[PDB]
Amino acid sequence: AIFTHEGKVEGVPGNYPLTAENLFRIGLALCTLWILEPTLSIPETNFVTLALSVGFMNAGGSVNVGGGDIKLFLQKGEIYVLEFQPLSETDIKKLESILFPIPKKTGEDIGSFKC
Amino acid sequence: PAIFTHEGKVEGVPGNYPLTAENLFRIGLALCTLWILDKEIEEPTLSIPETNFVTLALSVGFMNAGGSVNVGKGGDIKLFLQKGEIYVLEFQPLSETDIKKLESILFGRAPIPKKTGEDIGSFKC
Repeated sequence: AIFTHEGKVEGVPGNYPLTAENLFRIGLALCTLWILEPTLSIPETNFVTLALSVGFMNAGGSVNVGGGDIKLFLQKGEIYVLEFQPLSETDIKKLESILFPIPKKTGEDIGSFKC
Repeated sequence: PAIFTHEGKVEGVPGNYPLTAENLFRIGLALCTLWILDKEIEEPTLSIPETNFVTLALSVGFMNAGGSVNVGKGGDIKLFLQKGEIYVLEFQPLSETDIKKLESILFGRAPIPKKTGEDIGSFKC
């Protein structure tokens, strides 16, 4: 599954649910969930946070590292454990319904990224 | 089966093929793969000029194949980007024979191997 019962998305970077494709869609849906521009704050730049960022931007949201509408907490250990704030069990259900064709923006409608 | 213009560049509207997130991911994956296999550089590096949807989508693919990226300069391969309505991507060093090799990988039905875990590259702002 994408989200644990505790409400987190975890795994080994590169393996589902942390594939570039799925992380990209998680990001698309997160921005969409907030629109239906939004801003995501990530703690660091790595494969996982960046794949999530590209999707968030593709949907018209902007991301920064240092904090906006949604903030990502990440703990890198045996596995990666991601937590979004704020995201209730309701937000998570809304998300799950979107992920399971999420529209995308193009050209200048695409969000930005700031280191 | 090609994306490079007769001028040795890739052009398009961000979000529209060949500049979709999916395709850019694949371009990044293929570029890194080309450097590891053809140039025999085990951990190639890509330098991007700035951070936006196109350069980052490209970076994710590059890292997924085992390469590392930095914003600035110094890498084995460096990206030159012209923005605007139609983005224009140029890589250096990328010869015409390199472009053919790259496209062969991009349009090939053969899967482009992906690395995982500790083997995925890093990103430096």
